[PDB]
Amino acid sequence: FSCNVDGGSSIGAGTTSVYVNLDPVIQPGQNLVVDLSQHISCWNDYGGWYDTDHINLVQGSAFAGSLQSYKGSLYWNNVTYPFPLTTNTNVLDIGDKTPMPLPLKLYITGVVIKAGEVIARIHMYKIATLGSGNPRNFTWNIISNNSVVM
Ligand SMILES: COc1ccccc1O[C@@H]1O[C@H](CO)[C@H](O)[C@H](O)[C@H]1O
Repeated sequence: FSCNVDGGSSIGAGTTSVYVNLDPVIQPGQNLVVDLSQHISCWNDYGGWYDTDHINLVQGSAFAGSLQSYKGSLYWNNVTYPFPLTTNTNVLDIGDKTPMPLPLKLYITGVVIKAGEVIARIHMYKIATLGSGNPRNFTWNIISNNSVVM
C-alpha cells in the first residue's frame, strides 16, 4: 500500500506535509473548505484486489497548536464526522493499482492562519488482508500555502 502527495514520490508510512490553498480572507460566519482529495492519493501495490488494503482515519486527529480552539467537520468516504475526530472512521477499501484520490475534506469553522503553519494533523491507519495485514501508520500534516485573514 502506498500514497503520494501532489503526484510525488511513494509513501509507505510516516508523516508527510500536505500543502493547501486556503481562502485568503474570511469573516467569522465563514467556514473554510480544505479538499484533500486534490492532494493525497493512495493505491494497492499489487492491484487486482488480491491483497486488499483497508484504510481509515484515527481518533485523535485534530487541529494543530493555534487552531486547537477551532471547530469543524471531517468528510471521509461517505460520512461527515465532527472534527477533531473522537472515534475511528469507516473503512475505505483499496485494491486497484490506479491511484485513488482520498475522499477526504476538512471543514474549518488580522492573520488567523499563517502560511507554513501546520493547521491539522490527520492520522490514517492501513491494514491489508493477507497474513497480519502489515499495518502501517500515516500522518498528514496539513499546511496552508497562504495567509488567512480575519
Ligand atoms: C511498496 O510495497 C509493495 C510493493 C509491491 C507489492 C506489494 C507491496 O506491499 C504490499 O502491498 C499490499 C497491497 O497494497 C499490502 O499493502 C501489503 O501489506 C504490502 O506489504
